[PDB]
Amino acid sequence: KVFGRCELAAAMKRHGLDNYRGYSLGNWVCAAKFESNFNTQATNRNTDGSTDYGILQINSRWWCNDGRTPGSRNLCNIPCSALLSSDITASVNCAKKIVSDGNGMNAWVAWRNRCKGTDVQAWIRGCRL
Ligand code: NA
Repeated sequence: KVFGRCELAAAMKRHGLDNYRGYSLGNWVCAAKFESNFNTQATNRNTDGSTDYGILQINSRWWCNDGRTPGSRNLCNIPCSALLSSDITASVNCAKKIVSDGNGMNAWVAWRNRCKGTDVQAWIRGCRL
């Protein structure tokens, strides 16, 4: 599913992500636009052989099992394919674990390079929240 901007904000808000670990909703919507374009089905391969899955491009070296990333962990205890659902629950739940891990949202490269330090409240402007 390809979300609209406000539709995804609302979804993220309902799943408790606004101000999770001190990260406002705009930061999460901005991260999702630059990671996936707001596509749940987005997959990207990494040079190391791991793969990033879903709206928030979560990586199978640490976080999910895809059966084809040797030696990897599965901290979120989910198949990577479940990160591709139209229902974002599993992605949000796993992203709460990731941002908790010590580096905050800097775990998402496109957040650090394209969202950090910018006016991220623009990403939720206009929305009925
Ligand atoms: Na894995």
